[PDB]
Amino acid sequence: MMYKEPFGVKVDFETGIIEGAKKSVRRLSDMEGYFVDERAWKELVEKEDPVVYEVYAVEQEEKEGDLNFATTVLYPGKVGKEFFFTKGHFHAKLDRAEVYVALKGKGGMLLQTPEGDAKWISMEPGTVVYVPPYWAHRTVNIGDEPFIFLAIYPADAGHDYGTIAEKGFSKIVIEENGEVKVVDNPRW
Amino acid sequence: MMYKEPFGVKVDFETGIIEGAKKSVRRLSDMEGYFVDERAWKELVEKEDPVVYEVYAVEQEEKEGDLNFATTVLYPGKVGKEFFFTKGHFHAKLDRAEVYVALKGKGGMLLQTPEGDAKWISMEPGTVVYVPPYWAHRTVNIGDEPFIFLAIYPADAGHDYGTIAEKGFSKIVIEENGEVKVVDNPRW
Ligand SMILES: O=C(NO)[C@@H](O)[C@H](O)[C@H](O)COP(=O)(O)O
Ligand SMILES: O=C(NO)[C@@H](O)[C@H](O)[C@H](O)COP(=O)(O)O
Ligand SMILES: [Zn+2]
Ligand SMILES: [Zn+2]
Repeated sequence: MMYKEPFGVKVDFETGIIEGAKKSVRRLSDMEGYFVDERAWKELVEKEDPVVYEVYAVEQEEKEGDLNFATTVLYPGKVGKEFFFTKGHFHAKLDRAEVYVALKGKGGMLLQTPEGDAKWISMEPGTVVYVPPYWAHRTVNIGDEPFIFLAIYPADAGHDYGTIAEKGFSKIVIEENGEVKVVDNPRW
Repeated sequence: MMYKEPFGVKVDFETGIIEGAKKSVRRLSDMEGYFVDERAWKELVEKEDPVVYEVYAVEQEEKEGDLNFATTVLYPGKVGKEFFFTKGHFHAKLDRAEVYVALKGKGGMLLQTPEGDAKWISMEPGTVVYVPPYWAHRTVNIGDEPFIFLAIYPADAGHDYGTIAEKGFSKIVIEENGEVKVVDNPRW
């Protein structure tokens, strides 16, 4: 039988750039219906339309046992009080776990179950996050520099964005009274 | 609707230590039949018996789609001309892939197919190695300081050490004339 070729790729923990990877870019305009403050979103899109995050994904065929890996560069910023975040998703195969290795910056992960059980995990360089089966996950940049991390996930996990896209997470991550706060989403 | 708890753990990139992890120690005396120079192995065991490597593992139950992670501290040394290495294994579920992230030191990975064809991947801090389905894998420390890396692998992958314990890899990594060389294993 044919065996796939092993490879190494150098990843600058300062940039998150992977050569040979599929690069995807999310601007604020790619994120309509995601942030609580809709008027703040609209204004920011018209003034700047900032890049919220970039992903460098090295992806295999959707086979059991195989592994994908991707870095994310999550840029600093706010939409009103709400910190820049990733869209967030469940996996297409719900019971697929994931491992995150925080590389640069200050951020965290919001995770929630299909029942809306909600978890916040602080992330700083060296933080490894176990994302268990069934937990949807969004990363958040709570600092003023790029938040960079590596994600390793089953090649057959898939990305399920729909239910998060309409309903969001049960918690939001805001700056209020000079504090980073994880509070109940009002639109939830 | 029981779900497992998400968590974050600090991995120290300088030392490899994961506080709370399952720590494993492998001494040279636990590696009979692994190095070409058996007399050199015997002597180094009788006089010192160094730790060759340590593993800090965060493991889940053996379920499909779940993920384990572990750091290895592979200490610097030689047995005769042959650099210290990990025992090396195939996965019990052969088609399970793996992703390594090099954190500190100077090393590399020896990989081989069930047919004994071998590959070498140099690893320096920042190197991410994709270990494809079906490839056995051994890491080697080619420098004078600890070689430290993080591995992420399917939780149902398992470890099979059998044929490697008997026959090793078809290639060896040695120092010869002040130079690191990947050469054919004379035993093969
Ligand atoms: O969790 C991952 N992979 O499965 C990550 O690689 C995410 O896919 C990545 O950070 C981008 O975020 P969204 O996919 O939520 O837009
Ligand atoms: O590949 C891994 N996990 O599957 C690694 O975590 C290895 O198990 C670890 O580096 C120790 O090497 P041996 O298992 O060959 O002694
Ligand atoms: Zn995911
Ligand atoms: Zn392995």
